[PDB]
Amino acid sequence: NSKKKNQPGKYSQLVVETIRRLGERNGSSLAKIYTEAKKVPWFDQQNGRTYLKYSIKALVQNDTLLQVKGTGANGSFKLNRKKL
DNA sequence: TGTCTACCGCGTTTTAACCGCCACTAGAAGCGCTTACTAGTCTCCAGGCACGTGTGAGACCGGCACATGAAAAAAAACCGCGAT
Ligand SMILES: [Ca+2]
Ligand SMILES: [Ca+2]
Ligand SMILES: [Ca+2]
Ligand SMILES: [Ca+2]
Ligand SMILES: [Ca+2]
Ligand SMILES: [Ca+2]
Ligand SMILES: [K+]
Repeated sequence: NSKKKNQPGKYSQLVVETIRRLGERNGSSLAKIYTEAKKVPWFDQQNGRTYLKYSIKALVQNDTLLQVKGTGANGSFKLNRKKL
């Protein structure tokens, strides 16, 4: 209601598309998504880890994605919503 | 066997090692003189040794308490096997 949806960025979409792709039973990690997200040809190496860090911070706040536990450094996130 | 990236090789730009020199002087090192300190010698005697003896520390053993590994079995969870 009164909302006009965003269009999440090219890195913010990778978080969703990699977390759905190799969807762990519990908590897909920033380091794992980083490990294989960087095989993508358009990914820029020096900074892209920072962009997946920016993405998940917002993506968790959006009720788009949800994180289960801490582990190493609050680094385990599952895609919250599958619609009813 | 498979995946990821830390290492290697290389060309380019930067840095400071190197060399040869000169100027300055701290301090290494030699030398003569003097005495404090050590070796050496003698005499003496007590510290530390070989020897002997006892008794309590420790080794040994049996009985028990207790820690913990491994099995069997009960409870979670997870890893697929193939469906609209
Ligand atoms: Ca001197
Ligand atoms: Ca004595
Ligand atoms: Ca003795
Ligand atoms: Ca006695
Ligand atoms: Ca005694
Ligand atoms: Ca006694
Ligand atoms: K002297």
